[PDB]
Amino acid sequence: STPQDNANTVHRYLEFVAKGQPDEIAALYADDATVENPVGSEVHIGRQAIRGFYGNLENVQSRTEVKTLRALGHEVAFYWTLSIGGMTMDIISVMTFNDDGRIKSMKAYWTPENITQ
Amino acid sequence: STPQDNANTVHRYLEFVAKGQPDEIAALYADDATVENPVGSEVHIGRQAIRGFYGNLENVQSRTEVKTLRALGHEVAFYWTLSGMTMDIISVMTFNDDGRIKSMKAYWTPENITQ
Ligand SMILES: O=[N+]([O-])c1ccc(O)cc1[N+](=O)[O-]
Ligand SMILES: O=[N+]([O-])c1ccc(O)cc1[N+](=O)[O-]
Repeated sequence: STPQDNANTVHRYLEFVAKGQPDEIAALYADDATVENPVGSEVHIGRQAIRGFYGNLENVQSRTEVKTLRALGHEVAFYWTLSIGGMTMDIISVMTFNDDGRIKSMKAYWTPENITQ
Repeated sequence: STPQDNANTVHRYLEFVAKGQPDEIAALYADDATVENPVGSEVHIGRQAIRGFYGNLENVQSRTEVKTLRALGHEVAFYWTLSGMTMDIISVMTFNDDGRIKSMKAYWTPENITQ
């Protein structure tokens, strides 16, 4: 996939997050993808584990905003906000992508000190 | 190493960059570290190659400023500016058990350069 494709995929990830659609999120990930959210916690491996992880977003209506996004090589680094309610999280994320454009890995860098309001 | 010590290493690195100290930069990296700057370009592998990469900073004076830094596990993600021009960069470093930098990746393009 191209960097443009991967940027597009990030935008659809953020769409499905904002809509509370874990099935649509999980479908963006590769069968053997990894999710580390937050970085430092035990990695979730494979689509089944990833779908379970995202299950709590079911039927949650949130908003997202991309502050900056850099799609380079097979990777996308993006700095973005997630607003639920409420509370606004300030997140640095990195995703990497397989040859078929599905997400191979995601890492999210934030703590409660990046949550406001 | 602890996240607090890795955060410290990032601060040391950014000052060695600001001051133009490539040998001191190289010393912060592990002997088999990797540098990918920018992401998408050929990786620089091993401290000797990394020292050569940074060689253009020798005695070059710049300014660096951290916007936000998150030290988590054995990683640090940081959003920062390098300054004429100013570059806003997203960087990720990972660290070995002994606190040396195992890997660095820098995410920026000329679109992130403003007057
Ligand atoms: O912690 N979080 O809420 C979070 C952080 C980064 C993400 O890519 C997604 C989520 N989420 O599950 O909504
Ligand atoms: O733009 N650059 O060359 C750059 C980007 C990220 C860095 O951590 C350091 C440098 N530098 O040594 O100047």
